[PDB]
Amino acid sequence: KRVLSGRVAVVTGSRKGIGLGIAMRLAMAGADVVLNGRRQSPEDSAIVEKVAAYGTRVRCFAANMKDRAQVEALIKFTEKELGAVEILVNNAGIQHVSPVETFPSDKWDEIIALNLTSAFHATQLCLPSMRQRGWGRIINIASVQGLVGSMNKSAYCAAKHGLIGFTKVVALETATTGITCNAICPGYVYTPLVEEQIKAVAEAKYGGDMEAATQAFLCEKQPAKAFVTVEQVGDAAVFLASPGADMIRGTTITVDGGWVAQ
Amino acid sequence: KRVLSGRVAVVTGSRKGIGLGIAMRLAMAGADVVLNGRRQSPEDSAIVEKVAAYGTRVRCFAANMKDRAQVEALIKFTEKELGAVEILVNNAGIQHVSPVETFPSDKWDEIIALNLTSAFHATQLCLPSMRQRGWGRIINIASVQGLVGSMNKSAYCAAKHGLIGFTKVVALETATTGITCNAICPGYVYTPLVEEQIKAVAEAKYGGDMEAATQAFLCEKQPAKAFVTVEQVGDAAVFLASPGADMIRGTTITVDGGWVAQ
Amino acid sequence: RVLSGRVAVVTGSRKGIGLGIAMRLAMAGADVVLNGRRQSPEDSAIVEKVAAYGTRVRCFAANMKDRAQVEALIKFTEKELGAVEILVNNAGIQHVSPVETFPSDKWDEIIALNLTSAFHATQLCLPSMRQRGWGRIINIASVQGLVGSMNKSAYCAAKHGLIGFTKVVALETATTGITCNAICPGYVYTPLVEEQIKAVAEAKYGGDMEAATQAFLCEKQPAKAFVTVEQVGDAAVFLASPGADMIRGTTITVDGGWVAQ
Amino acid sequence: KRVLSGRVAVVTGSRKGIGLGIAMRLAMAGADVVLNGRRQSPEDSAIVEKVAAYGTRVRCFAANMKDRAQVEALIKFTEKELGAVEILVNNAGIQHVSPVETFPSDKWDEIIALNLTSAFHATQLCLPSMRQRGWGRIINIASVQGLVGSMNKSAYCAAKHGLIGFTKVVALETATTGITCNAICPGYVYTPLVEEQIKAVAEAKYGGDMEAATQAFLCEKQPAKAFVTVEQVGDAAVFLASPGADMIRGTTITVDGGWVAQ
Ligand SMILES: NC(=O)C1=CN([C@@H]2O[C@H](COP(=O)(O)OP(=O)(O)OC[C@H]3O[C@@H](n4cnc5c(N)ncnc54)[C@H](OP(=O)(O)O)[C@@H]3O)[C@@H](O)[C@H]2O)C=CC1
Ligand SMILES: NC(=O)C1=CN([C@@H]2O[C@H](COP(=O)(O)OP(=O)(O)OC[C@H]3O[C@@H](n4cnc5c(N)ncnc54)[C@H](OP(=O)(O)O)[C@@H]3O)[C@@H](O)[C@H]2O)C=CC1
Ligand SMILES: NC(=O)C1=CN([C@@H]2O[C@H](COP(=O)(O)OP(=O)(O)OC[C@H]3O[C@@H](n4cnc5c(N)ncnc54)[C@H](OP(=O)(O)O)[C@@H]3O)[C@@H](O)[C@H]2O)C=CC1
Ligand SMILES: NC(=O)C1=CN([C@@H]2O[C@H](COP(=O)(O)OP(=O)(O)OC[C@H]3O[C@@H](n4cnc5c(N)ncnc54)[C@H](OP(=O)(O)O)[C@@H]3O)[C@@H](O)[C@H]2O)C=CC1
Repeated sequence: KRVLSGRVAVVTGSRKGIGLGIAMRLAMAGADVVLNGRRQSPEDSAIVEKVAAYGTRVRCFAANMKDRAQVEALIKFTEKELGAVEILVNNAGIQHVSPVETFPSDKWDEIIALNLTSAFHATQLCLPSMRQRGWGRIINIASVQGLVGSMNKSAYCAAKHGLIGFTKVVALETATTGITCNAICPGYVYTPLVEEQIKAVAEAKYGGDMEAATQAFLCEKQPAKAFVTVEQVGDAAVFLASPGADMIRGTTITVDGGWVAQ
Repeated sequence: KRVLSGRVAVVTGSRKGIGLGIAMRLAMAGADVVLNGRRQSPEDSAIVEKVAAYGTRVRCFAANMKDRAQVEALIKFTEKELGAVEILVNNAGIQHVSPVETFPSDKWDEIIALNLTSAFHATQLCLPSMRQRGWGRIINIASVQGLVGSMNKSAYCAAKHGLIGFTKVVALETATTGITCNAICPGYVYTPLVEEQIKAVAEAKYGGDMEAATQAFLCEKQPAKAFVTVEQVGDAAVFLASPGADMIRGTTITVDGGWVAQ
Repeated sequence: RVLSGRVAVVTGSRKGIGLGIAMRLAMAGADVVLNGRRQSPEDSAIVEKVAAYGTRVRCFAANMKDRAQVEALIKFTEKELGAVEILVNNAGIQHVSPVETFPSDKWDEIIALNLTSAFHATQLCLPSMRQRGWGRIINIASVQGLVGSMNKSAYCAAKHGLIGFTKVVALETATTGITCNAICPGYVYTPLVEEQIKAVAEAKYGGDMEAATQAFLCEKQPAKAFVTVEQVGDAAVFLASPGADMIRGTTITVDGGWVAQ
Repeated sequence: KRVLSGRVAVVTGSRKGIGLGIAMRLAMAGADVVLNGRRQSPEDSAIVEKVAAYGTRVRCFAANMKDRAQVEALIKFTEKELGAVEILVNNAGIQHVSPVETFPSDKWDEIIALNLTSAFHATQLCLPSMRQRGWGRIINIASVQGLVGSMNKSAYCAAKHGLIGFTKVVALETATTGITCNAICPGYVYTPLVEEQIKAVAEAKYGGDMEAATQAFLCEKQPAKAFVTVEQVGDAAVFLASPGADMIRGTTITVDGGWVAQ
């Protein structure tokens, strides 16, 4: 047996990036895991089998988290295939870089919908079963951008700040139960979400030099002058899901190479 | 004669409650002021005359801040009547008290729309002029609930946390200019928004005794065991609009009787 | 003039931020006692400059690291002007060093002045404020009390501690007419900062103070401009005013955006 | 075999309370551990046996952490007996409850000396070896009282806030190395430090009723209405010491039953 053996986890947006790192670490720690993205992909079999390599039950369910009916379908699918959702990781999220004056109205709305409101919908749908069973984990993937601001990220900083506020309330409403709710706040992790920003910097300011752009990007914000890894974010999710975190409630686990310390 | 003399200010949701207090204190400090609520009222002329007793130019314009077109209409009306909007106070806000599990989906969306997204829309519309003119104040009325959580207020805490995150980004994007953006975080103020909550507490737990319910309501959260006043919130807005706050950027002015200190 | 008649003491206030605060308090109508370690031939001129605003101004020499001298400053104020109603704990020092080589004596001195002396002064002033039903304790912290910076371990510790102390004092007085709050400035161009820029200029920029000043400022302060002593003074006046009767245990951060990012 | 196998840890003030829970959890995770208190005790051998139950090397060294020369002796003793100090846990701490007006000067000084300055001394003495070896963990046991204030605990809140500020600086000065520095912020844990406080309020206010005193003590501050355990604080220290925390730098891990979330 392992520390999360028998626990059923759902990780939204988890076929790539940080979500896949979290799903891998939870499965390595013994949890059954449901993967998720917007639409079925040819890679689903290979990604399921990668996560299943550690001897737990793994599934994959395509669902757009901005649609509350599809969030519900994801949860019901998990209940049918594996059992009650015990660990919910709200991870799916998007970014759009723009000054406030020209920030597209629909991009603002989309970031709020996915990065904040979808976590509320999923949490609302999962809490009754967790309360009935006397146990739960809700793990929200926020950001350093939920604790401080950065230029040209108004919608994202707003949504991530909001997600941290939501985390606090859910934790307080469950504080006398076996359900906890907490947020992980990563600094920069080298995923496509960050790669696309570095590419824009490279083209705009460094003649296409990705190495120069990466160092500048990273060093503007992250004192460690290194990226956080998806595995490290997964390790924080395992820690929050473990029994040693039974009394960690409504807080942020910041994994950011020193960004918020300065 | 007075520190804000000749400044043109728009205060959203300002015919009653905190917004009216803010409009009054800004006018007292010399600002011309545009009042605002969702729909025209028979009291509009009386409320305008009350604010106009401070000897500045006062107007009133009905505009539902959840409708971006009406936000634009409010700004355009102010520009036509008084001149460019120099001080923008994003104050209009709503509350709904409910546990997360039963929180109505459309009330969540409404709180996010007004308490967060409306402030983004108004700020977006006002910033280009402020940059051209070399001066501006964006003052966001957040809450202690933007810095900590409280039970049964998930949507509101999320929106107010988000508003504070938005404040930081706007301030950073304008940091080298004469435009500042900051948030005021009141604790409990005795307005209808709070009176309705106390009424519910009185009915549920105190047999209708509003005095007992008020003391319990206050002393749960607010160490001063007294309410903040609308005038005190207005005085914080006057401070933020004044030359002494030229280098106050991206921060919170918390007026809460000690709530966040503990 | 919103502070008419109030007696204020500003520690370390013959230059820098403290002088800016004393000036603004006097402009707002307060009587003011200036302070520094040792008597200065410039004392008379500095008092006259603050007295230009028509209030009662005194100067008393007292090393704030010596509790007995802190007491002498409070007693002097009580006999000369009356009860201390506004206490501004401003005197402070800096020492820049990596942790490994931080001198033990400098660590102790920074804690003693930047944190413990504020406790001593507050303890001595609170009984009178409680008796009279009114008081303002204003602690000059820093952005370094909310975030860390390299080579400033003792100072960040002391300033963090001063903010913690502020919260407790405010909570213990929350149902009274006494408030306690902290002001957190970012960089202000005083000798405390100029000495650091000089060291940077010599180390990295061949002595060029204009280049060094920009590099120093822009490392931390998004406004790319200094906060001014007048602005810090304006924050003190705001906290001392009736609009701030319910501002308790908080930080007023005047920092050009430093803590926002 | 285990995650901290081969690492040499020193935990100050570790023969009872949270320090012992941390020492136990570090040894369970494979670390060799040096225990410490002010003076030799007849109980020392039994405490060593408790920690040595997990099959690692254990030592005990009496040293008053307020005396820099004894701090140095503890480090040199560890270097002689087990090897280079790789994990430093600054845990020893004291409390004194008093209003500010009557807070004894000597007590204030003692709390600052132990709860803040001792950690600086120990960190200063351990950092050179850690830098030479390219690895280290400095784990500072702060408190919720380092993030918010509580009545009658002025010295302690000041020292704990200061410890968190110190943590940030050390982390920033080491951010590009394999050395991290972080703080753990427990809420209430039922150690002798808290039990003595509850006994005192029980006699002074609750007629000797320890159940009533405990209910009031906890429920004033801690939404979970339950104590954090020494084992949970130990688990957080193990997490910070593990490779998954290589990029956790200058932050707080708050284990508090929701105290700071509200
Ligand atoms: N990378 C970083 O530096 C940091 C990232 N974060 C946060 O971590 C989380 C993951 O980010 P990262 O892995 O970097 O981003 P990626 O863009 O690399 O991966 C995004 C993931 O979200 C999924 N997704 C996007 N939209 C939806 C949707 N509407 N419904 C369901 N799934 C969706 C994608 O699935 P598919 O494309 O298959 O539909 C994909 O799995 C985000 O919340 C981000 O804010 C936080 C801090 C730093
Ligand atoms: N009261 C408190 O204790 C605290 C309040 N706050 C904040 O202060 C702000 C004001 O709160 P308070 O005065 O207490 O609330 P009130 O309910 O007392 O007044 C609400 C105001 O908002 C206006 N309003 C509501 N919806 C809209 C809309 N869609 N478009 C335009 N105006 C609108 C109302 O105008 P009309 O009805 O005329 O259309 C009214 O003027 C809010 O942002 C709230 O979150 C923050 C902290 C504490
Ligand atoms: N400058 C900045 O960028 C910032 C400064 N601060 C804080 O503002 C406060 C003032 O700093 P600043 O004005 O910049 O520093 P300065 O060095 O310019 O002035 C320091 C003042 O403290 C007085 N002083 C020093 N030691 C003692 C003592 N032992 N007893 C009494 N008075 C003493 C000096 O008086 P004399 O020499 O006449 O005895 C002098 O008036 C400090 O607490 C500092 O930490 C906070 C944030 C930013
Ligand atoms: N209990 C709680 O609720 C919380 C505690 N904390 C912190 O956790 C840490 C431990 O607290 P707790 O375990 O509760 O306190 P305890 O009083 O139960 O244990 C205190 C420990 O510190 C040691 N100690 C005291 N003074 C010295 C000294 N001068 N030199 C060396 N060792 C010393 C004692 O050793 P001996 O007596 O054997 O010399 C004892 O082992 C402290 O830093 C405290 O602030 C933080 C948050 C909450």
